[PDB]
Amino acid sequence: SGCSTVDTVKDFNKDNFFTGSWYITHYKLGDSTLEVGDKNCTKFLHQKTADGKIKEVFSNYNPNAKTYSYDISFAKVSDFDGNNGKYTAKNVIVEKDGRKIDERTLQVSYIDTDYSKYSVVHVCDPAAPDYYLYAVQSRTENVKEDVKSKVEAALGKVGLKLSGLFDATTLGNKCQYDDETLQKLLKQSFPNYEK
Ligand SMILES: NCCc1c[nH]c2ccccc12
Repeated sequence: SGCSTVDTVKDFNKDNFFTGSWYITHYKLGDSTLEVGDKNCTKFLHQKTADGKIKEVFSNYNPNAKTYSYDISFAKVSDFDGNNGKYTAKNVIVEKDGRKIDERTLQVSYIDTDYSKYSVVHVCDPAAPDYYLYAVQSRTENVKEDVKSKVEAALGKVGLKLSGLFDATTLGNKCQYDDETLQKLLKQSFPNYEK
């Protein structure tokens, strides 16, 4: 039952983490074998402002269907678990123009990160525990060769191996990212969630 609890990064430096963008390079979604509809290229853009708001905008592109989906996580600094890389966010699935399609609560747990290259995350919805995500994330489109070992270890903690995830860098050539929508939605106002 429920979302798994996983150990997370101690002394999480929010300032150094929530800036710039991330590419999702590898991931396991749920228990069943992955269908092509859930094989995507995801890039996200995020920020922490002085008011203490954290905002994270995702572009998810499915090469098989050649379609995009977008979602946004909203959180506040006081939603974090002390000094650890663990927090709850309201995540809103939205149209390109920001119109709300659906919303959910996501418990986020950062297993590890070096801030400037890679992070390893577990994301889960308490209302839909069957939807859980283990993700490898990079500051570049591919994982830097010199941190592969660090990523492998992090996945070790949670009973996983890289070759055990879907490698999104296999989509590779067909991958694309809606950078302009990312930038636009990040700056756009959402008074219903930014409160
Ligand atoms: N965009 C919804 C799932 C997701 C992927 N990576 C994340 C990092 C933090 C929060 C959610 C996520």
